[PDB]
Amino acid sequence: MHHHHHHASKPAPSAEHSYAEGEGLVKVFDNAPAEFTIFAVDTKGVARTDGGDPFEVAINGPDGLVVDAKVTDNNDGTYGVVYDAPVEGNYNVNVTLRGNPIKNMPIDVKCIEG
Repeated sequence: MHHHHHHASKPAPSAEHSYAEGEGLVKVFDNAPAEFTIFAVDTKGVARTDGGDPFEVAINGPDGLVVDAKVTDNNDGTYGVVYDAPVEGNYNVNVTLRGNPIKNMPIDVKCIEG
């Protein structure tokens, strides 16, 4: 298994070295919850070799719709995220890594009340 906890220390994810992808960064709905994936590297260019780094996918919708998209480790150097949209409108997404910011953010994603 490539992703494994060998030892009691961990390298850190980085701004050049974490990037995310899928349906939950294109289109999101009411009764269809949406999903996408965090693709993390510390620095060593190969995927992250062990899990449970801390992340945040904190998002604003129109006015009062302050949301965070829930993160779960896949155990392979990636993370599934999920979130859902009450509204015809737009979500505004910011990701963060041990509560420290990164490149290419915030970004935007169409919400529809399906």
